[PDB]
Amino acid sequence: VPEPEVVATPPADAGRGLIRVDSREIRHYSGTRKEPDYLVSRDNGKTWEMKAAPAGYPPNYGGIPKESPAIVRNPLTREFIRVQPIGGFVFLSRGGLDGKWLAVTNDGKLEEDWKDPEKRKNLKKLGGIMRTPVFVNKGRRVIVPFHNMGGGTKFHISDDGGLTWHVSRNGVTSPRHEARPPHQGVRWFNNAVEATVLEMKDGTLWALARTSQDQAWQAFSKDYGETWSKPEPSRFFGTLTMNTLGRLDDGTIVSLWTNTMALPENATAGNGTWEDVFTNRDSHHIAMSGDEGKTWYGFREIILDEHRNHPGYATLDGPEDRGKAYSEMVQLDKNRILISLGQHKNHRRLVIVDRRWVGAKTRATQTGKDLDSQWTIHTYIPQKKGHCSYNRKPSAELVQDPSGGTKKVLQIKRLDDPELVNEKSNVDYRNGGATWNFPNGTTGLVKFRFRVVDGEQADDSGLQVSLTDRLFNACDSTTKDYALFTFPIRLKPAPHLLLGMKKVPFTPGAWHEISLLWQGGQAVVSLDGKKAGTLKMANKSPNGASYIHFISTGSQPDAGILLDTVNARVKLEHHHHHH
Ligand SMILES: [Cl-]
Ligand SMILES: [Cl-]
Ligand SMILES: [Cl-]
Ligand SMILES: [Cl-]
Ligand SMILES: [Cl-]
Ligand SMILES: [Cl-]
Ligand SMILES: [Cl-]
Ligand SMILES: [Cl-]
Ligand code: NI
Repeated sequence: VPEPEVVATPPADAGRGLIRVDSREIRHYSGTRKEPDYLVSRDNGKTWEMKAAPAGYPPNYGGIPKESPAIVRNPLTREFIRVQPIGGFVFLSRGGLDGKWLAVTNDGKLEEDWKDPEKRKNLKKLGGIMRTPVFVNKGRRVIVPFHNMGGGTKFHISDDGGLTWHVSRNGVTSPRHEARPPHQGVRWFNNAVEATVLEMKDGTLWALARTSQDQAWQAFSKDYGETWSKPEPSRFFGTLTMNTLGRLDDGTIVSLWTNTMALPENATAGNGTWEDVFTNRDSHHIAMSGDEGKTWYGFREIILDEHRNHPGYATLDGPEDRGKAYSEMVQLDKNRILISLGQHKNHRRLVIVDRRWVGAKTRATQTGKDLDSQWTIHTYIPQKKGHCSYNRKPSAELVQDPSGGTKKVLQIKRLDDPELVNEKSNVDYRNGGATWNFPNGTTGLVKFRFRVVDGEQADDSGLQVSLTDRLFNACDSTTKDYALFTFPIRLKPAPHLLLGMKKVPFTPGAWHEISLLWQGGQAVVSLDGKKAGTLKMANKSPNGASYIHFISTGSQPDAGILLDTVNARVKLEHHHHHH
């Protein structure tokens, strides 16, 4: 079934401003400080061009250049409410997007003459950084998540379509990060910020928020957002990146997020006041649920960042956030969803995704054919660039298959590259590696094909092979510490698999296939079609395995290994009562 298709670049960072006008027209508004404009599609999301908004559509009095205001349709009136990411006013439409707009006053009236700066002084100003207005309780209430970076998320609530407002009694919070190993310092503290909210079929609200932890945190409301439960970790991995929840016409829930694990903090990292560097925003993922979140499927990469391997990744526009974080979605038909995602004009995209692809149970790859589109292989030059970035290099390269043919295969080794080391930071990204996504499974079978490079190897040369539940950097040697299953291929004294205690030898100068068949807390490992050993689960997962990760283990420059094919098949383990 159709792979994700890039169709355009939105005129603002993703997360706000994407709105369906009618069955064929979809718009994405902008944060422009000049005359308002939007990107528009008149063929239900296929093709796009820029267009000026009419003079009755208000300028961005608040907000910022890189982000659109949020624009949300009131399901009862079919008019719209607009709020900014930060600052500005509350506008309500009369006659749709190209109709008359009115601004909400502090006393709960409507101002037609909002172009008058004096009259703008008695307009309602909702505080905090805001995300997306959401209509709940059969359209009778609208709530807007807002946060303070240190204080957490609460909700602006209106029961009269946006004329008058109050604040929730509480909201969502999440704990500070602790600099335990392998961290050498503290992650930027964000207290459950940038929430997305979904109304469940029974009326409960689910809030999912960005944190300093390894995963998003969540809380629930039984009173349409007045009060919220004690916050807890969610199942959606990711740190200092953003979540979006939505619902399709048939009731299926969609979760969009950046399913990554950042590199551990380095010795230069602070105490939570400010971040160091982002090493975790070069992907976006999708999962779906047909049973109000009791079970999930997919956890598929929508896209990898095209610039991820580039030594000039941050070189231009140093202060501006970039990558594939943030998203907003609009259903296009029964099977297809339009997603705006990412940050920075060179990185943000509009992508169409098919739910039947989300529900697929197999995937296969060959490094030489598929590196650019499907493989994460970047390492970082650990020298801070711009506000919070690192420039990159590919950590592995393609070489000729020594067997002959046209096949190109990926050489994964310990690099000799001083640019990948920072002694003061106390980090060393010279171990090359590679990681690849597949549909999530609590049970499955993954096979890969590898060969020892005919060259000098160090005493600890080899490959650590891990099944994981999010995308770990190619150069992250700590992946094995978070892995669901992990084991080393060791090259010295002679080549062998270490499967706990058991050494399983294999020949140099030849291709070998390894299989990993996992189910529950065990994986059976096979070598060239013969059972070789068993691995105990190293870490539990709320979801299952959706990545395989391969990283070199050598501590001195070496020749390493070659990686050819990978394939995966996972199974549905259906709900039943025999437990
Ligand atoms: Cl303002
Ligand atoms: Cl505004
Ligand atoms: Cl409020
Ligand atoms: Cl302790
Ligand atoms: Cl849930
Ligand atoms: Cl590339
Ligand atoms: Cl550079
Ligand atoms: Cl910034
Ligand atoms: Ni910053």
